Amino acid sequence: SLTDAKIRTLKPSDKPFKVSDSHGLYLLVKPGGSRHWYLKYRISGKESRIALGAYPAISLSDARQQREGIRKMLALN
Amino acid sequence: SLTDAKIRTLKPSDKPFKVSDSHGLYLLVKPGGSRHWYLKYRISGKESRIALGAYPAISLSDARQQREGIRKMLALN
Ligand code: NA
Ligand code: NA
Repeated sequence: SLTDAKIRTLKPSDKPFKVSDSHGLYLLVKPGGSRHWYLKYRISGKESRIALGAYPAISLSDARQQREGIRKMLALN
Repeated sequence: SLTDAKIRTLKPSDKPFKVSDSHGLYLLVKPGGSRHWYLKYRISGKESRIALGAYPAISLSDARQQREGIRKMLALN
């Protein structure tokens, strides 16, 4: 799981990487400095992702709420 | 659009009613006192809704973030 302090301690490296919160939500951190939220989802054997916005404009708390909304929608079905 | 003050000023009446924020999000207020968030959505001519949680456990700000996540998911397609 993430905390804001854990996120802020992260630094861009020489390769993109993801840090997971839970339930499909992750932050993608790129070498150029981008930090962007994504939610991954799987439907009939195919996995895709949707962008939820840049951090810190979208906070960890915000991203989590977006995830909770999306999970309720994905529940169908 | 809603504000928390506008919501708190609402009172249960003798009939259920909805107050809209925007973009499908509304609060359903029932005579027995329930205040619950829903998001309505329309796909190929059919409209349904999903519950997003009880107010005030789910704040207006939270409901809005849930809506923003869901709208990104509905965008497909
Ligand atoms: Na990186
Ligand atoms: Na009412």
